[PDB]
Amino acid sequence: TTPSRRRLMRDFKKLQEDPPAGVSGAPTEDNILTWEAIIFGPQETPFEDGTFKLSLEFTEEYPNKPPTVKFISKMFHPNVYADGSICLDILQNRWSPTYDVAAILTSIQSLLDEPNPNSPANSLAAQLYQENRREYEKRVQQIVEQSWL
Repeated sequence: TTPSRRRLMRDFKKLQEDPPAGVSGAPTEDNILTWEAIIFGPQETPFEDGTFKLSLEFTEEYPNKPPTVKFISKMFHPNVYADGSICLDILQNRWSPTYDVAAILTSIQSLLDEPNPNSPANSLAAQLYQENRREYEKRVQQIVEQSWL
């Protein structure tokens, strides 16, 4: 194996060991460089109940370069793109070789609850999160519903 693979296996061991609440994840049988994870919509939030499927794409540069994360499930969020791509603080400009999958997974879970307004990937979602949070929760409910797909 390469530095990358070994690290990811260690990262898996930890996640396995003591998993964060409502967060799950494991790599795919072919190439440990591709994973599938599950984030449960944090309690007491419009994303509550929904069960989200995500994929993490790693390079052989891990942990030096972070992976890219996408929502497999249908998503509606000020910081999520049309193809499910997540725009996240620690995933870009603020990444640390120290961070691990559990960490990455935990952060996305929180972003759900607290989207950062700074230049949204989905202007419509932002428009509502701001102007009308009434229909915002309305649309998310629609996604929280999709998850069970």
